Amino acid sequence: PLIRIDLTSDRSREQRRAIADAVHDALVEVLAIPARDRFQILTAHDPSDIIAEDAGLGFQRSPSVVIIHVFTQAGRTIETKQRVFAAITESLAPIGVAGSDVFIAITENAPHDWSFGFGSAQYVTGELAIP
Amino acid sequence: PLIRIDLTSDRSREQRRAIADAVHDALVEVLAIPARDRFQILTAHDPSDIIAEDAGLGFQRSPSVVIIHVFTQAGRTIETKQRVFAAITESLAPIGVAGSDVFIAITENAPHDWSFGFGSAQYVTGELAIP
Amino acid sequence: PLIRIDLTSDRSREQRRAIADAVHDALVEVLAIPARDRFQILTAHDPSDIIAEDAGLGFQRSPSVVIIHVFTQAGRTIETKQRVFAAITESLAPIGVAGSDVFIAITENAPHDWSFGFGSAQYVTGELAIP
Repeated sequence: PLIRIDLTSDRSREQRRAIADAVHDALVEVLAIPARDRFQILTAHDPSDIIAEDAGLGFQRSPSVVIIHVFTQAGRTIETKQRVFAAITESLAPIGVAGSDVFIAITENAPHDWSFGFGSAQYVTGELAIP
Repeated sequence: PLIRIDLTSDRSREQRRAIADAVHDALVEVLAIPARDRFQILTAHDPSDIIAEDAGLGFQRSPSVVIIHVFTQAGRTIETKQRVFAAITESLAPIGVAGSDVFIAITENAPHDWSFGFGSAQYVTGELAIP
Repeated sequence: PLIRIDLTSDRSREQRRAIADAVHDALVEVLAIPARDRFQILTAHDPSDIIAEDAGLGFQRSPSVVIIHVFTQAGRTIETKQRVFAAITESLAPIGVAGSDVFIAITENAPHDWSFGFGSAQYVTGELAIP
């Protein structure tokens, strides 16, 4: 999967990386993707750049919001996606990301939509097994 | 929805925030999403980092391009999306964004692809009503 | 299509633009999109904020990795996609981007999910021909 993590620049580089490590660990755990199937872009913004409210649920966030956008191939069940959300959020609690400050979106594609390098589509050639 | 607003560094931080306000207000008017259903990421670039032409339409854009990428649930009609493009673009005119300088893309997902916080999928559980 | 290119800050201004040119020429050559159907967002990161391993394929990348995320309407075949992955990489090679350092993902939507400007949906209105 390709994960876009848009967060706040007031978090240290170390915590920033720990967020990335904790997002990956959870995906490996739930999805059971290869350990090295790690593809992440970290973008740190002034808190003014991330506007994230509640959808009228009834809670407020701190300025240190973490948006995690998960780009992954189709096929995962509703319940597996529920486990993703829950596992990401719990991994991020000890590292200083509150449950209220987490927002996750999934966008799907197919296996033939990926090139890991060398101008090759590895799932299509079967060099890389499809999950 | 989650909105990635990619704009340019010459635009005042004040104007950017107003751009982001107009887009949200446009979405709430047309899509009738909850008023606090606000999830935006602003990325200001050196204008040379954004390259947007006309697809051979026959018009020129200023360097100050504003690309809005809307990530929303499937199910909005063709006609509603047109209404969304139009309303976003009229909102931006009085703020300082010319009609030529707006570009909008929609990418679709499902209600089970969202988490608003706390490790929960709110459209799935019933915490939040599906719009 | 809208392209998001995420690369590292140590690449010069000229190389970023040449990376952006090489990617576009690739899509024109293979997809036969209009020459001016060019919509690219470049974001530069500290090599630390881009994490791209190998998925267990068995290779190493340099810190100077380039992630190209293609947003294009559905309809292109698997083979044309394979051919795009190939084209992009072969074009980036003389520009100083190695095969090992290129990662590509495609995400699709529909013709009616695009506004190229003026609050208008050009594929819908017949103004721009469906490729």
